[PDB]
Amino acid sequence: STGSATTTPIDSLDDAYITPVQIGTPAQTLNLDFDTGSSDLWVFSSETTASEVDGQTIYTPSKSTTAKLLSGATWSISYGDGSSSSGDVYTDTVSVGGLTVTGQAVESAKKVSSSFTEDSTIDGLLGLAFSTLNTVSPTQQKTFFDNAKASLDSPVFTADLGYHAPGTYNFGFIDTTAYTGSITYTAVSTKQGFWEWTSTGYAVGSGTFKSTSIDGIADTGTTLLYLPATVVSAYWAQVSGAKSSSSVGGYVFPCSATLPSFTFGVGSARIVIPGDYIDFGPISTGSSSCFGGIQSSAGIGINIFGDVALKAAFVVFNGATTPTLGFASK
Repeated sequence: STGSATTTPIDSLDDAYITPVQIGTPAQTLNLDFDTGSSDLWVFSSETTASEVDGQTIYTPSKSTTAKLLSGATWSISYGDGSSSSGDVYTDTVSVGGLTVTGQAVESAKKVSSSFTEDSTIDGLLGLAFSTLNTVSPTQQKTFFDNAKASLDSPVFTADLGYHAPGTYNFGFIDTTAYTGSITYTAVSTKQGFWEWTSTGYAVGSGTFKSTSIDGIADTGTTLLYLPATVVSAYWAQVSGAKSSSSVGGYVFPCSATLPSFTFGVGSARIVIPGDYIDFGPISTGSSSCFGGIQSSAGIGINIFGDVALKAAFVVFNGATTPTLGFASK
């Protein structure tokens, strides 16, 4: 089997991407944030504290003839950006782009933190990291991908995120028309539950490539590119007027600037992030100070190849017995 679904930016800055997902019988379609940095499939639901729902589409398990409450199971998750959610668990039928899993754990939110409430466009998350990170207790549950894997033509899914445009998540096959040149594969550590890999270095604009190992995770659920302070300093040094602002919470730059590109290494291959991808617009409405899309990972504790990086590539998440990551230009 295979599946193929279109993923769409939630706003004009590509702050996140939503992908339609069918849950239950008859189908209830929710727009979920596919997140290769976590492993819970959770949804706004009929059980969510009413004051914490503001425009989201909810899953109502009582209206699904295939929904079954998973007795005694609960979940609770906290994300790197400080957001959180919790609730109970059903199993139900879940389909993505034509690909169907029966008995998928669907984590129904009773509580969500303010940032989820405030984002009416995201109805929940669909985790695609490794199932070892799944928070369901007392019996940990598997991800959609994990459940689908054995049925797939090939045990892979791919992320093809667009810049200010729709893109695609494919399951079970590699669309050879979706990228240019070849796919370079690179080793993955699953030790922390992430799609963790080591970049071979970077360049800023037309500058020479610096060979240096940068360990980080491929994380579709993180907006920005978080890299070591040395790297980030070298990037923003090429932007006139750029500075790190503690009050704003990262590097800012004059909105009139033309940003240089940023290149990262995948083995001997190179992925080029155009400068425009690194512009996240005015820090506040009407400001001529703009927020940078490359930020320091110091005090995150891990480097994160988020959407800013991944949307410059066609990315293969290879779930073979020994997982690997593939990157191609496009």
